[PDB]
Amino acid sequence: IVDTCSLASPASVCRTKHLHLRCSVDFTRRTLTGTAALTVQSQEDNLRSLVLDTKDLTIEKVVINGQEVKYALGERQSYKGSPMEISLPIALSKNQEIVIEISFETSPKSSALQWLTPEQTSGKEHPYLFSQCQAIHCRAILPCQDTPSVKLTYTAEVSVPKELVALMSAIRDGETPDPEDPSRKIYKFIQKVPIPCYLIALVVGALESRQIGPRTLVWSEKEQVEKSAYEFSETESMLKIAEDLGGPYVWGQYDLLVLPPSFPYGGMENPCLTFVTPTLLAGDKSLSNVIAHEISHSWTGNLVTNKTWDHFWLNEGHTVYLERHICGRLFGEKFRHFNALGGWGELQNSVKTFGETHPFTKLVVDLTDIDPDVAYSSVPYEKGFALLFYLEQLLGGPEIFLGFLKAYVEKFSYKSITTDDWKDFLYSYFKDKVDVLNQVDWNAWLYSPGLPPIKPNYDMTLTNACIALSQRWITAKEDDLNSFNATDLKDLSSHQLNEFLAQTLQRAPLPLGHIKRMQEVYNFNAINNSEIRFRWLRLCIQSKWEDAIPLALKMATEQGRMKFTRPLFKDLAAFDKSHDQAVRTYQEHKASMHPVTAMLVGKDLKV
Ligand SMILES: O=C(CCCCCCC(=O)Nc1ccccc1)NO
Ligand SMILES: [Yb+3]
Ligand SMILES: [Zn+2]
Repeated sequence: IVDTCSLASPASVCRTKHLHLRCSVDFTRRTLTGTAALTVQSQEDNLRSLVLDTKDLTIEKVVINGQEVKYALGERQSYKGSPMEISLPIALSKNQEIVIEISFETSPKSSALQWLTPEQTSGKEHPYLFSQCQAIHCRAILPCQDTPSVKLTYTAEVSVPKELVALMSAIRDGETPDPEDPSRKIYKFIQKVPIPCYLIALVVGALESRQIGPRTLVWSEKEQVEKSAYEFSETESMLKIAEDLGGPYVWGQYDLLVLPPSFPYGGMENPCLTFVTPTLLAGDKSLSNVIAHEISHSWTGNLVTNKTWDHFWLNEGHTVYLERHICGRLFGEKFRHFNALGGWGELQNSVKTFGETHPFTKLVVDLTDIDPDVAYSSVPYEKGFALLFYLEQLLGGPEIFLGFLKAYVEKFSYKSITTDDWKDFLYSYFKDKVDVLNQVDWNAWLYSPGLPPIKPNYDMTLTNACIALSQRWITAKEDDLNSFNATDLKDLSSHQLNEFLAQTLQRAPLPLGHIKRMQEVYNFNAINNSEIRFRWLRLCIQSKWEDAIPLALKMATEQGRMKFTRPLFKDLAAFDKSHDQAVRTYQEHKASMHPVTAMLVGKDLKV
């Protein structure tokens, strides 16, 4: 097994056991500067050198046993960064540990980091910094074996301007004034559970907290605290359900941090401190499945981890499966099936977008010479989910398959694993149903592009109204438009309204007159729920409604969740009326965008 996204020595040569990070966040220079002390364990006899990943890091020196040592940085390999070879001063025997202290500074263009000016924040007085290391951005913060095949504990001391707060994916372990600079405070952290380095995270800004459960604080700027506390109030109930499904929660606290709007993902499962988009702040808790997802990664991802990124689906697909059980326990089995079926629709979309023979539609993907951020899609989520839901149905239902899931989490806790590890364990657990498992077309599900070979069975109860209303609109002629009215929506939940629009969007464009009628009778322009507004605006732009141009440009730029920003820019570029403005808008905003989002939007727009 080779990690084709990492240039570091593999785990078979040496393993990092601990990181102690001492750093200072310099907002004037947009640099993090300090020392990364790696405790490294040789796995070989006579070990005399090793290699770490880095990306846009300036290295000042490397210290082992109190003396500077030789090191060299290799040529940059695009998104992978530059390998750093370190010459050890004394050859190591197998299992010997040493500490390697590297003094480094980050680049302002670090792909792991977004540096925000005061104007870019809610409070407008103070700047803000946040990280996003998954998949392979930790190397752009500090030198490391930047591979999920290696798990380490960490401690950290972070010096920041004294008016600001630092938080990490770790337990808070104190704060004191910085003795080197009384304008600063050092915040300390400890992560005692071994983690892959993609789970290292840092935020610095003017943060406040509010308790919302026995093991949960919400953190955000002051302006968002009250709304966030309400929106995420189900979090303890979800954690309790998740513990029933997965076993004990091992991480101590489960805090939430609500980022500024350019955070690129819905959420990120950083241990102890899940990061979430403010786009979840719908006002009615309706987008709480994202919280259930991130919670679920406390087991599937954070405890049992993909050994390399080719096996991402292990992390995401199992998380989606647990996510959907939490939501089904809370809101009912009919809702689990509704969400499940919605997920298949998203998979349909992704397969159509890439093409049915595209490599990135395989469940296990080969990332040789592929930047994960470019290949990122709904495929691992939803083809993964569909496999597990198909297995659930084959093997005797949800209670049975949940016994497997708990057993799997137990078996592989604290480890990093491959698809074949998972498959082997599935066969071991279900050894009395091997004949059933042998009906599965493993090669097609795991290794073939396109839609899966079999579609699961779904309860249609909550979906039927959505499909019926979509079909009414699609089949309407001009003389049927008058028949639509606001009462059509009266028995539909926000989730159903979303699914009505996703179903309709799958047949877009519709006639411009239909779309104008839809606004006249349903007033979708008034809905601030981000998922609904996203699909509505896509529907309007694809249907060539010029009045939607400013609305779509506004949503694309006022937040930066890539789920929303990328397809809105792409749709606006594809509409001749908005094309030039879309490209100008991107060009104007690009320097102030998150670095990954900026990259991908530029690729999408061919800029
Ligand atoms: O699932 C999420 C949202 C995505 C968070 C970022 C994932 C980045 C990543 O690991 N990308 C990737 C990995 C493998 C293959 C392709 C992309 N939160 O839990
Ligand atoms: Yb030896
Ligand atoms: Zn996830």
